[PDB]
Amino acid sequence: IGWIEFITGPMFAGKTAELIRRLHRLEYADVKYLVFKPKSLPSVEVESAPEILNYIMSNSFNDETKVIGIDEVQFFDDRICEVANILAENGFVVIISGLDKNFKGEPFGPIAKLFTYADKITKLTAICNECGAEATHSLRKIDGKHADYNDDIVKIGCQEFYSAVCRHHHKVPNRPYLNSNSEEFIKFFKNK
Amino acid sequence: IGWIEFITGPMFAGKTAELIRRLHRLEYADVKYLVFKPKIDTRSIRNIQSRTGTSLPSVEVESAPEILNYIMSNSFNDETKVIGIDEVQFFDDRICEVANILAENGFVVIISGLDKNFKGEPFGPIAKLFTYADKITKLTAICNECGAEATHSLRKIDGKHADYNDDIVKIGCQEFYSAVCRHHHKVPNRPYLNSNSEEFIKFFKNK
Amino acid sequence: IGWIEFITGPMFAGKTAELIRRLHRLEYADVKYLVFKPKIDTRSIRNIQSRTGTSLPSVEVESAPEILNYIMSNSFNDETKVIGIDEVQFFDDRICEVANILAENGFVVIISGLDKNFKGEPFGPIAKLFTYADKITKLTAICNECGAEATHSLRKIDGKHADYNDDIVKIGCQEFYSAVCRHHHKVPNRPYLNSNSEEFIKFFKNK
Amino acid sequence: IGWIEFITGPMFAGKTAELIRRLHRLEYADVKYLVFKPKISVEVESAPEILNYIMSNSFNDETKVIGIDEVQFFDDRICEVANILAENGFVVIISGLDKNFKGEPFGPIAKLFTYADKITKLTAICNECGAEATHSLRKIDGKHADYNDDIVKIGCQEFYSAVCRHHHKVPNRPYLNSNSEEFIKFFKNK
Ligand SMILES: Cc1cn([C@H]2C[C@H](O)[C@@H](COP(=O)(O)OP(=O)(O)OP(=O)(O)O)O2)c(=O)[nH]c1=O
Ligand SMILES: Cc1cn([C@H]2C[C@H](O)[C@@H](COP(=O)(O)OP(=O)(O)OP(=O)(O)O)O2)c(=O)[nH]c1=O
Ligand SMILES: Cc1cn([C@H]2C[C@H](O)[C@@H](COP(=O)(O)OP(=O)(O)OP(=O)(O)O)O2)c(=O)[nH]c1=O
Ligand SMILES: Cc1cn([C@H]2C[C@H](O)[C@@H](COP(=O)(O)OP(=O)(O)OP(=O)(O)O)O2)c(=O)[nH]c1=O
Ligand SMILES: [Mg+2]
Ligand SMILES: [Mg+2]
Ligand SMILES: [Zn+2]
Ligand SMILES: [Zn+2]
Ligand SMILES: [Zn+2]
Ligand SMILES: [Zn+2]
Repeated sequence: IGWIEFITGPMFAGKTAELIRRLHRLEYADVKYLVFKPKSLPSVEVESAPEILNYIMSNSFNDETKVIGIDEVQFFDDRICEVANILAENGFVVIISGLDKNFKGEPFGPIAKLFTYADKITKLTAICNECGAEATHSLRKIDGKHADYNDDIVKIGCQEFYSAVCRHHHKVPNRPYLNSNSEEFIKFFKNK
Repeated sequence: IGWIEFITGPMFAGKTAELIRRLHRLEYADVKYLVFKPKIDTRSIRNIQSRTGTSLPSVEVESAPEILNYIMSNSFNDETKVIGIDEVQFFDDRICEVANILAENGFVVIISGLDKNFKGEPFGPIAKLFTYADKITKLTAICNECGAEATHSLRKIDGKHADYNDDIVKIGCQEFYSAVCRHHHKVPNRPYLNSNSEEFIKFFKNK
Repeated sequence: IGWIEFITGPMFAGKTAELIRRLHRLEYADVKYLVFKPKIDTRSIRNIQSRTGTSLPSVEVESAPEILNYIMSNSFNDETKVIGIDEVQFFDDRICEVANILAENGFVVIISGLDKNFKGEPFGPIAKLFTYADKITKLTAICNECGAEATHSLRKIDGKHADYNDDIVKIGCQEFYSAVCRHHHKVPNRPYLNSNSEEFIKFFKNK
Repeated sequence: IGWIEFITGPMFAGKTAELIRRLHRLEYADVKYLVFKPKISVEVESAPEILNYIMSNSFNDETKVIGIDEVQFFDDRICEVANILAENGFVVIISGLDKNFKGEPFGPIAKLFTYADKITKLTAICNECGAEATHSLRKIDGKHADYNDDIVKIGCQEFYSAVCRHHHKVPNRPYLNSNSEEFIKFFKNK
């Protein structure tokens, strides 16, 4: 057997809740699982992706374990993909949870590759703080102002800094354009 | 706008957890909701609960129409956008009309309940709800016997499977019930309403 | 193994295209399938046709049990793993037991059909099928009026909305039928089975 | 409004058929659409030409929906194009392979998953065991094409089949984690 399930979406979408839901199902059938977290739900804390494999090799590991949970994958590096693929190759079901976007609206750490490797994708939505539509993005605010493109990706926090928004209501001051004709197109279309 | 979302599946699937998850989302955007529950026993219950941690307030109601009465009453918050209805299986067919009407009048209605009774047949009014729901989420549990995705609730009294003709309604948890796949759902004395069905099962046991 | 997949939605949603798509997949792995169709729908004769891609042959059958008879007959290829059934809404309740039995005996059964009749009510036996289906795909069309996701089929005779009491079965296409959202589905003389429904609709029209 | 829908999966999964089905729906409501395709529908040499075409006189102003088929052959510039399209009121429906023969992200598609509002990952049927197939497998003379072979190679059943995870095998697959091969050994022990 063996496969990867990916639970994702912006902040305030209930990712962790959904992970917990899926894990709680296993208990009624007495199926053992183990959850990892990068350095509340109960979980082994870990410094880097490879340490997961070492822990499973260690004496701490219960041999009956069928399922491996990984929460907040966005804080790992690319090494997590190979770890998750290998675990799935060797009969483990791996359920993974994390943000798909950083505050810029860009792929958060290694998650982009994870979508490719996941057998099952669940992209959850939050509710837009501005208009109430389905929210796909996390927005960061610093004293009421939309955070700048060049600010730090990693910044731990809650509603003090962050809200969930739709596409339309996600704005990043000073976002660059990689395609020469992009700004031209936006101009062209503001003409109506 | 206005629509119906249906969360369903067997027992031990996390239906209530999923309902709570969707309603919790609304709070971070300050969007108001109201949850209803059919009155099952004598206990007054005022929260639905997910073992995920969260609990949300619920109004108890003795029939589907009372939901509309409550929304017309003074207790109703005008800002309410979303109506949650848990354990719909215990309502009668009147719940469909209620839910449709709510959706027609701009409410988002999120509905949770069992699709099957212990016989593996449509539980109360839920069959029609599938039709009316804009969005269907059929969750699974884990089969107690083989670990496959479970689609069925199985009832056992003193270790023996429930007979087909037992009472549909019987409140309880793992002392009576488990979740199972199709293959591991067996109901002693299951009828066949097709004259050729038994014949076909015979024919196929031959190989 | 064995399971039921249900493809559903209003008219103009691409249900038959999606059924065909799933069966086409099986051919690249050389997995055999067999497709059934009720007789009343005279739009395609002994084949299943999307207004696209291609079409593929199907056996015509008047009632559900005939499906099992055919599988027991000499005409049946023993290699067949998958049974497709299109336009289920025209069968009666016996189709559910047939589909359950097929899944119990190792067949994958892929089923397509309308969830609503023109009244916006459960079409024939489909309501129970939602319960028995392991997997549900409710597809949408595009609303003829507003371009929203369409969930309903609207029937019109000479531009006039069909009355609630008209005949359920009426074969045809865009001459009679369109796809609409909830808000744009209107049926003259729709009854209310709940004593407080019309009261609620009045109360809410007040704002 | 504006959003991205992404249809993906291995070869033989019906991706194009599903794209076509979604496009057909629009015709019954008279909603106009336009489809693009890369130079291996309007044919195009690179992602930005899409935007240029929409700016040109060839473009019908009533167009609400933009279809993009086999995105895997575009470069990363396609993401920015698709995002920009969605920000300016277009519904963009995108179809392509998620994996190259290696079982690794095909061209730009990995970013697309992140940007798509809606993801539909289709499966094919494993040519080997009949399970859900998630991978495209390449064989020449019945041999599993080596990890180091060319990514781009046009063709059909002559070279390619659809397989589940277990039946996807790449000779000489590297391991970027120092403890990987160790772990695979450890578990071979049972
Ligand atoms: C968007 C963003 C979030 N973060 C941080 C802030 C939070 O501490 C953390 C988000 O944790 P999450 O669990 O993803 O946030 P959440 O609890 O609202 O989501 P859920 O309920 O669905 O589980 O990541 C960054 O560091 N940088 C960023 O750009
Ligand atoms: C299957 C079945 C259940 N019941 C009762 C037993 C329980 O009291 C109730 C089931 O409640 P549920 O909330 O569906 O059970 P659950 O908490 O395990 O489900 P979930 O986690 O997915 O939310 O219905 C019957 O009365 N008759 C039946 O045939
Ligand atoms: C709504 C309705 C339809 N019909 C008939 C009209 C058509 O013959 C048939 C609908 O068949 P469908 O195949 O469901 O219509 P369609 O071809 O547009 O479906 P799709 O594109 O999604 O594959 O049902 C009734 O007899 N009574 C009704 O109330
Ligand atoms: C896996 C793989 C495919 N290809 C090529 C071979 C094919 O010509 C093309 C894939 O065919 P497609 O037409 O993109 O997909 P498909 O038609 O087989 O399946 P569907 O019906 O779902 O649309 O891409 C590569 O060039 N490199 C690769 O690594
Ligand atoms: Mg519950
Ligand atoms: Mg059809
Ligand atoms: Zn918004
Ligand atoms: Zn089982
Ligand atoms: Zn409409
Ligand atoms: Zn396989």
